[PDB]
Amino acid sequence: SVSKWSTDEVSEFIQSLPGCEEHGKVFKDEQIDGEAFLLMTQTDIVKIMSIKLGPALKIFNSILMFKAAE
Repeated sequence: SVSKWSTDEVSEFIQSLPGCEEHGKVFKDEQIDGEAFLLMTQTDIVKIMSIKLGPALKIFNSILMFKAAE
């Protein structure tokens, strides 16, 4: 599941979200593997990763759904 995703697997997933293709690199650069991905907050995405609210909302909502699947 998401918790075992590699750093490449998270970056690929983020690029698969609509309007989020540009953000694969920053996630890979910050070494966001699946375990770290599920710990992220919205503020982490918006402020620390410098991602706009639109794509941040799609990313964060995905985190929330994947955590809810555990």
